[PDB]
Amino acid sequence: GGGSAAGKKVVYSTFGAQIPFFNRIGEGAKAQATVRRLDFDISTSEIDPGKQIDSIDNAVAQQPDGLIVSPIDGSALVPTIKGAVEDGVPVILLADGLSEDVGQLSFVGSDFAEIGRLKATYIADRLGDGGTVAMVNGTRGMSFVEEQGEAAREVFEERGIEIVDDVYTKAITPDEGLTATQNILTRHSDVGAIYYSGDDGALGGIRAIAARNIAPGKIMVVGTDANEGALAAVRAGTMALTVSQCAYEQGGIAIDVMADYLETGKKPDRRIFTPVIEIDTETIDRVMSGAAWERCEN
Repeated sequence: GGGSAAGKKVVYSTFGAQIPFFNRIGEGAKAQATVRRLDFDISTSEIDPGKQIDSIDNAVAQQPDGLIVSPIDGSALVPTIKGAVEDGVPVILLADGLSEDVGQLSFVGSDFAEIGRLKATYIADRLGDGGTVAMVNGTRGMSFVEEQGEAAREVFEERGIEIVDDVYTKAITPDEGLTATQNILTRHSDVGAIYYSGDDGALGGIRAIAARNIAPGKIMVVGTDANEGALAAVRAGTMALTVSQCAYEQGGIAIDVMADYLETGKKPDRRIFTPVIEIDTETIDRVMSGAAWERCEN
């Protein structure tokens, strides 16, 4: 060979200075970029599609050897990222994808269908004999929501678990979770489990359950993100399961993919599913002191 990634200029275009998940991806990418000896910048735009587009358009005009993008919106960004590709910049999509294939080198990020099956299986293994489930989904049509949800419905079918309410909400927020859950419980107060697209939804659900004076853990609540409130709820027994999408590892993997391509010219797999880790009341402390957890979140 004799090729090298050392010195190559790569840029990561992300958004949301305040969002913990993207902050953590930036950190894992930064750390690995140092290891691979890249000239590496992160550009972080305002939470707005138009702003991310200028930021990308702009990075493309500095002729980087590679571009990594976590896209704020999967369809509005298509023309721009397609533009970067046709301009010969290898592009990796990171954590979230686009609405159509634009010739990216790869899409690195979680398998949202796998997240759904893990959650649904957890509930299926644990539910009493006539036990039933409700689903509190986030925004209708969002890939994160829909892909995990269809995977979960398939598990519930296959395991014989009746879904008594299957609702979509405005977004994944505690307030949205709380309202949806309180309505569900007025209609189906004996539900055995409630699936939430995301943790903040679930954190709202937990408050709804408690307001009804239902005992903690009598209804199994499952979410995704492994955020700090979720980890505490799982530890306390008020939530049963959450799932980490391993933001820190995602960032490292994207850098490794790009640096290996810049070094060898060999094309990577165009879809690279990144590790996810389930955290439940029984396993959380063991899991979290392990090496896989440290690679996953640092």
